[PDB]
Amino acid sequence: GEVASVPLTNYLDSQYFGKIYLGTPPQEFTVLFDTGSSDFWVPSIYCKSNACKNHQRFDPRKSSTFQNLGKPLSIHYGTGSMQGILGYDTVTVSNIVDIQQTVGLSTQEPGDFFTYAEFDGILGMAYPSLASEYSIPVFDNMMNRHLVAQDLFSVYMDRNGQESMLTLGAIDPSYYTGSLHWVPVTVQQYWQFTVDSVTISGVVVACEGGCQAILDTGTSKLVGPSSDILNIQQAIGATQNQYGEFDIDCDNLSYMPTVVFEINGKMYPLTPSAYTSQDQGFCTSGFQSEQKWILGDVFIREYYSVFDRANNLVGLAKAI
Repeated sequence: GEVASVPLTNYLDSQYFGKIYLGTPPQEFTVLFDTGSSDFWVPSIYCKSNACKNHQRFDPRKSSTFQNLGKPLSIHYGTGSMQGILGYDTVTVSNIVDIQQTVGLSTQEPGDFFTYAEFDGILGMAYPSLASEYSIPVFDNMMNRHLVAQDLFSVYMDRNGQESMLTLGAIDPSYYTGSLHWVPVTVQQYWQFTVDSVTISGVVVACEGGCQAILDTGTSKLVGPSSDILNIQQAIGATQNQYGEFDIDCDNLSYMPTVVFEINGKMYPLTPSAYTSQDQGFCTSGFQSEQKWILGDVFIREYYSVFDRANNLVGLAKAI
């Protein structure tokens, strides 16, 4: 039935958020479209935490379609925790109108994590297997009612960081170059699949063997097992800064190795410019350490990603 495009705005390569409207008449929120979770929630008026006061809060009093459902919601994103209550209301994402969509309305958001974040809420795009009890992921409702023309969505993130796009129910050949390589999903919870090897110059330095990796648009870095990451941090030239981090000499870029992920028989290199992030006069390393690899924005900025729920496939194509 439909195709929606949502322009994303980026809080400096760390979050990839967009506008959604909730309630009748609609109230506006900015949300993080999150392929590593499946729950949808926005702050409410019942939330008194400072983070809530520094953001948009849903006022059910002004919505003619709201309906409390009462069921609790606790989501523990390491970073910060969020407590709320489930309810129902209409959501609008571009032109696609998603009626009686369950949505979490925070009640407590303690801590600084959420205060300083640029989004108001999180909209979960992983499998229903991940979603909290009584919560129905937004794409699943869209799908279930033939609201999208195809049961796929597509992520374009711009490295030049200004025309980032989420496309619902469509693939756009103009944001990629070459062909799409379809990779099957091994475990349907996150968007998970099998990487064959991580090599530097024909030498395998991580994931010796095969390893599982998830495609998470809600993680900024490339995250891996710390043994494998440490070796990658030596290999590229990365040192630990006093702050507990890994820095790279910004003027050393030209000589640093390219890192290659071999996914289902194709190679997806990561150039130095691609895994090297520079803010102000200092440069930091893209790779971070936690068994499962998390291919964050570092990889998705380079590879236009299609998430296909009809077929349970990930499709990768080099980003433009």
